Amino acid sequence: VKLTKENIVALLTQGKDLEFEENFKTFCLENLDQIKKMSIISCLTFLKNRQSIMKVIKQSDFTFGKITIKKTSDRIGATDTFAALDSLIRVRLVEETGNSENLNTIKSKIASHPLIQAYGLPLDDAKSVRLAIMLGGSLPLIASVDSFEMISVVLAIYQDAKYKDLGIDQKKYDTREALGKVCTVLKSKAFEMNEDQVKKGKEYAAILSSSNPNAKGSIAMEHYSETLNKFYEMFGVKKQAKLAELA
Amino acid sequence: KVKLTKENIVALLTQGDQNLVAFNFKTFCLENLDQIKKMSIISCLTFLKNRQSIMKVIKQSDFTFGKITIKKTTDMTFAALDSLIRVRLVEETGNSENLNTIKSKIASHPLIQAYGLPLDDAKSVRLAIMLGGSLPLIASVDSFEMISVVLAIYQDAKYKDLGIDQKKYDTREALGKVCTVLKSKAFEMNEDQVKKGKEYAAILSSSNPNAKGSIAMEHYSETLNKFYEMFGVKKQAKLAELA
Amino acid sequence: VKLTKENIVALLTQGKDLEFEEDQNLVAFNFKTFCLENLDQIKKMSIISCLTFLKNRQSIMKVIKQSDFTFGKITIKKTSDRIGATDMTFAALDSLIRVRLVEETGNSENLNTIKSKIASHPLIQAYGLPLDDAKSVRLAIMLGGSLPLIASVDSFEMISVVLAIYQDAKYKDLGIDQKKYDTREALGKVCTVLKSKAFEMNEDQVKKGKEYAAILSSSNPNAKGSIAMEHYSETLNKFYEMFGVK
Repeated sequence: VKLTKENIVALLTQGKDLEFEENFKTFCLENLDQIKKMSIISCLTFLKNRQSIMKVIKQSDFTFGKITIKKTSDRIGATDTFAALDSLIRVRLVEETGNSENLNTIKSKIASHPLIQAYGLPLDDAKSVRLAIMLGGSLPLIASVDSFEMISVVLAIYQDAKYKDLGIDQKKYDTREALGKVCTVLKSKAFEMNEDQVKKGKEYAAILSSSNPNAKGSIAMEHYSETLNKFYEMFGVKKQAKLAELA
Repeated sequence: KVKLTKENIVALLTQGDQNLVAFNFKTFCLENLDQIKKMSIISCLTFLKNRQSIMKVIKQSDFTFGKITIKKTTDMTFAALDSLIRVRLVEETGNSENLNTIKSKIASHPLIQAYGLPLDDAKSVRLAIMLGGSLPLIASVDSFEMISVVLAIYQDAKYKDLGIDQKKYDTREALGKVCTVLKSKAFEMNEDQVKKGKEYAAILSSSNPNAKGSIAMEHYSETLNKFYEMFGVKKQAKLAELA
Repeated sequence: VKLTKENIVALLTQGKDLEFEEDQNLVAFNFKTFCLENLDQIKKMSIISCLTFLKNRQSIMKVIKQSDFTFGKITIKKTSDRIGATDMTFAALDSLIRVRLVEETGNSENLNTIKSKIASHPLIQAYGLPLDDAKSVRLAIMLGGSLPLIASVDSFEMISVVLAIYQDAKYKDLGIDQKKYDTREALGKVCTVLKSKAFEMNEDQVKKGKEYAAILSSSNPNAKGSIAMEHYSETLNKFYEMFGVK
């Protein structure tokens, strides 16, 4: 039986039994080469200013070239998100890291990026710069492009594992949900994490562990520290005295 | 509504029902129970299975079937119809062949799979009928107080294992409503009622809820755990002292 | 190169290197600025409007899913009908309201009009807050507000951080759920906003803070409600035990 307006009336007023009836890799391979017309510095300008660029794009229907992104973020399809354009640039920026001249340009320009400093990410090798490009991106979209699986999950795991030091508001961004949506993507394209795939992942994870996040909250608390406890004391909570070095 | 007469209301010093709905859902039942006892068991299950798809079809047009007419686009009429369909279905779990066909049909339902609810005896199939239901309205019906409050507690306990998003469904708010409804009836949680709920609660604990999200978060378990180790996330802790 | 909209066509199209300028990092947030631009626009409507706005803020949080909502000039877009740009969804407007309400407590006409009306707020009763002086009434306006946003505004630093310390110290006696409001996170946020403006807690600012803190310790938080939950609470928790809670 078809799910129709005048069939719901039948289901509720009769005695007879009724039942009823029930991308990015494709978007990449087709728009991947329009992004290549941009400059590599222009790309990092986009990443650096993604928030303030998304500001002016989502006020009218924005057409650049022949490619159009509507005034709304209407239900995402196969010719329209704003985030699909962001993940495209990151993909193209990751490709340019095997280009030794451009790897030097990204490694130099992205050190002044905000997330790269906030994460305290050490930019040295080619793999660390890719991580810089991946920061603040839509990990489920990026993970659906080939070889972009391991970098997206290791970053998802890391974002979840140190989200307090990274200023990640779990109401604005559920990290475990994001990690979950990436594992669905990896399993959706039938991706096996063999030893060769796990080794590359361990490389990406070695760089993120060696990071020294500079954030942010628990550090600013300490500054104001010796007088915050003057108010904790007033409220019946005795904060521990913080230890001396050893030494 | 309207949007512009809510600023009138706040410019007016005025603010924007729970104790009544038990009494007003009892009215709804009395007038419409006959019409719902007239549809088939298979139809009643198809409503439950398809509830939201059914909801979006009606929603933007006025919809009349027999006596009831559900207005357009909070209206708690579709919730009352949904609840009374559930209440009829639960009452049919006394007839052993009705229970059979319900058990064999509701096992194909998503939420039953999602909750991982094991379905065997009649008490378990009733809770299968309850899943996803507007718990306050059903609590107002006699003999349903224990089953609605205990499920509301299970939905608050394992709220993440059941994929419940608190932005959409506040679990403790729901349980507070269910308790307010029960108190409105002066219902007593005597020891007999507590045990009736205990058998219910025992069945709910044997459930194996996967999140129909990505079980794949465990399909990649061993390796996902590998990376968690490196960042400082792992196994359990102490106490050594107590042995 | 300056951020227009066509310079973003030019950024996405023409292959020359481009970088942006005005607001040298194309500014992000600053509720302190948003405050300073909309204060007089909010002052041009009644105190009773803003107070009732605050009392019904839970009801209005449900409204912004039905439709948009405009207060003075300030429209909050519907939840997923449009995007999360500088909206900000409620938290900016809500906190802006309280700034205005605190901003009108210097004069005694409106000071005691607030006390008369905010004394009925269930949150003020939930905390068990006295209302004997003007600073207490200021704490009343702040209860349940976005403290990090309000702290950026000049001289709300002490009342924001003291209240944030209070909420974390006695979060169980306020019935605060850490799973939906990380009390320690919010305190860390307020200190973050405070340090970014290099604000100093001198002996004058700390003496102000202990006055607010004096008002707060002599409060009697009743973290219950209603009878229904409390009445069945004894039997209820024995079910919670079966699922393994606590």
